[PDB]
Amino acid sequence: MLEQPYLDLAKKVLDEGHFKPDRTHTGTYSIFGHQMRFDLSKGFPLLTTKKVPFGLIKSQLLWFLHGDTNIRFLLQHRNHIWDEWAFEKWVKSDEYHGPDMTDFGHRSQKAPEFAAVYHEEMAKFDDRVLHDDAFAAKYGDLGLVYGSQWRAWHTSKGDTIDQLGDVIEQIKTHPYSRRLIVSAWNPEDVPTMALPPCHTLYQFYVNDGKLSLQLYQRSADIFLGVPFNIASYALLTHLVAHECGLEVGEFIHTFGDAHLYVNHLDQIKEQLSRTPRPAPTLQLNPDKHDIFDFDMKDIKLLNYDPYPAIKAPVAV
Amino acid sequence: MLEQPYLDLAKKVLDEGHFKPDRTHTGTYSIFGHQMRFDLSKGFPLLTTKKVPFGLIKSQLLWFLHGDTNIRFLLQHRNHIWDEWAFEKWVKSDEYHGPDMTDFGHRSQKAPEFAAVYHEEMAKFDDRVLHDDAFAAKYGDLGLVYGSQWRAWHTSKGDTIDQLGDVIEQIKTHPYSRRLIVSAWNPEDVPTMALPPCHTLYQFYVNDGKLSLQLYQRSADIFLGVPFNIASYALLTHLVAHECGLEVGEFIHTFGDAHLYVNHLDQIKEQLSRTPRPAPTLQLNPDKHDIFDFDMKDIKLLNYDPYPAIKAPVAV
Ligand SMILES: O=c1ccn([C@H]2C[C@H](O)[C@@H](COP(=O)(O)O)O2)c(=O)[nH]1
Ligand SMILES: O=c1ccn([C@H]2C[C@H](O)[C@@H](COP(=O)(O)O)O2)c(=O)[nH]1
Repeated sequence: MLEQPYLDLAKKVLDEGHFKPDRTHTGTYSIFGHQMRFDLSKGFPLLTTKKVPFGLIKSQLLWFLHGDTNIRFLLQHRNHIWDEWAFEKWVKSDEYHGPDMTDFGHRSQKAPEFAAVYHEEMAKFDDRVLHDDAFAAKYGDLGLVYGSQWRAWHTSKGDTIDQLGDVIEQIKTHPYSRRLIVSAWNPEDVPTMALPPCHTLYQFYVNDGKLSLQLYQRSADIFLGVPFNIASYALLTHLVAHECGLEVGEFIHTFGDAHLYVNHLDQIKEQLSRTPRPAPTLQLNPDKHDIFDFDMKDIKLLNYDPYPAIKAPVAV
Repeated sequence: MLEQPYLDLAKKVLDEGHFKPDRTHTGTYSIFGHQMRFDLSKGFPLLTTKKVPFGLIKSQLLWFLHGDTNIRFLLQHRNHIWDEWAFEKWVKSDEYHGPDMTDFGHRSQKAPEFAAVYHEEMAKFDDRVLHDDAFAAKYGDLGLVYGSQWRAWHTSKGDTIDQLGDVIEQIKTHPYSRRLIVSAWNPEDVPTMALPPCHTLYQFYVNDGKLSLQLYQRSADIFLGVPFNIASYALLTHLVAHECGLEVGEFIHTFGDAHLYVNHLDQIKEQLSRTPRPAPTLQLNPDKHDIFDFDMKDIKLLNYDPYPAIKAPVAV
C-alpha cells in the first residue's frame, strides 16, 4: 500500500530504536541508515493515516522553486512554517525594542503569560513583513535556506549558480547520467548556521522513460517531519518530470539518523492502528510547462480522504 | 556472513537490472537506490570470494587522509590507481612532445602496436613523477580529488577548510550529532571536472558507544569498484574510531545508480558460486593515535584467505 513504507519505519524505530541523548534533552529513539521506496505510479504519498495539509507543502515548495529566501511569500499564503527562523533575528535585533523574548522555543511552551506576549509579537512581525517593503528585506530575507542552495549557490570568485536549473536541463539533454545531483550542503557555510539543511542531497535517475529521485536526509523526526518531507520531494519528482516530459517512477528516501522524540510515542502508537486508505492522485496543470512559473492552482490533489490529524509537542 | 550483502547486490542487479545506455556504450544493468549494512564488529569486509589487494586500498586511503593530491605518494608504493588521470594531462600538454596518444582509454584496449607505446610512455611519466621534484609538482599534482575535498575545501573569500579534521573533533566533543557529514560534492567545481566524485557524502553517528558510517555513492561498478570501495570506508570507519577511542559499529553503503557493465556478467556469475569464507580481522597499531600520521605498518590485516582473483575489462 503506498504509505506502508512509512508505517514500517515508525514501527521499526519503536521496536529497535535505542535511546539517544539530543539537541534538547527530549530524547529520541533513532536508527542510523534506512531506505524506503515509493512507486509513484500508484498514487500520491500523502499520508492517509493523519490529516496532512497539502497546502503548506506545495507553497513551501513553490517558494523553494522560485529561488526564494523570503518569508513574505509564505506569509502571503499563510504558510507559517519558517516565521520562527525569521522572527528570531528580529527579536534578537537593535531596532526591536520590546520584551526580553530570549529564546521562546520552550519558554513559550510551558509558560502562558509569555506564550501570549510572543504570539502577538510574532503576529506584530508577520504584519510587518507583509506590509513594510523595507523591513521585509532585511528581516524577512532569511539568508541561506533551500531556495538559495538549490537555485543560487554562491561561488568562489563572484557569481551564483542555479544548480537546479542546470540539473533539469542535463535531464533534458543527458538522461542516463549518473551525475545528476543537487546539493544543499555548503561546507563553508555549515559551522556557523542555523539548521544546516536536513535534506542534504538529492539525485535523479532516468531509466526506460521514467524519472526517479532519491533523498539523503541526515536527520529526521518520524512524526512531524517525515510525512511532510515525503510529499515535498514526491511533489518535486512529479513537477520536474512534467517539465522533462517523462513518466513518473520512484521516490527513494534514505535516512541517516531517523528518529522519534519521546513525547510522541503515544501518538504514533495511535496512528499505527489506523488502516491506511487509498492514496490521492495528483493532476498537474496541462499547459504550463516551465515549473518555475508554477503557482498553487497549477497543482490540485484529488481523493485525499484522510483520517483526522494528530496533535504533538514540536521541537525545542 | 559478512560479504553476503555484496553478493546479494550482484545477484539482485542481474536479476532485475534494466539495460541502461552509458558513458561509453558498454551498457550496464543498474538499479537506482540500494542500502547494504556491514556489522563491522564481526570482521573486516574484504571480499573473500575474489582476491583483493588490501595494499592498494590502505595506501589509497592514507593518501586521502594526508590531504593529498599527489601522484607521487602513490607511485612511491606502486599504487597506480590514478596514474591515468595524471598521465592524461601530461600527454595532452605542450612540454609533451611525443606520440599522438589521443585518448588511449580503449585505443590501447584493442590495438597492441599502441597498447605498448602508451605503456612505456606512461612508465616514462611515472619515473618522471618520482624523480623530478619540479615536474611532479605541475603534472603529478592532480588538482581536486578526495584528499583535497575532505581536508582543504576551498572557500569563497580566501581560505581552505579541513572538513574532516573538523568532523573528527565534533565526534570527540559532540558525539550525538546528527550534523556530522563530510562532503566531496563541490557544486562550482562540478560542471567542468574529470570524475565528479562517486563517493559524494559520508556521515558518522555515535550511539551507546560505537561509531558508524554511511556512504552515499551516486554511481558504482558492482564488479570492480564496490569491493574496493567497501574496504576503503570500512577502513576509514575503523581509523576514525580508534582516533575517537570508540568501538566499531556498522558501515552502511547507500547507492544511487549501482551497476554491472555487460562484459562482466560472466565473471560475477562465476564468483557467485564461490562459498564465502571467514572474514579477516584488522588490528590497528596500539600506540599511534592521531590517524593522520598513519602509515602502512600501523595497519596489518589477518587471515585474509581469499579465493583467487578474477580478471575483467575495465572502464572506457
Ligand atoms: O524537514 C524536516 C526538518 C527537520 N526535521 C527534524 C530533524 C530533527 O528532528 C530536527 C533537526 O535537528 P538537527 O538534525 O539539525 O540537529 O528537525 C525533520 O525531520 N524533517
Ligand atoms: O570508487 C569507485 C569509482 C568509480 N566507480 C565507477 C562508477 C561508474 O561505473 C564509473 C563512473 O562514471 P560516472 O559515474 O562518473 O558517469 O566508475 C565505482 O564503482 N567505484
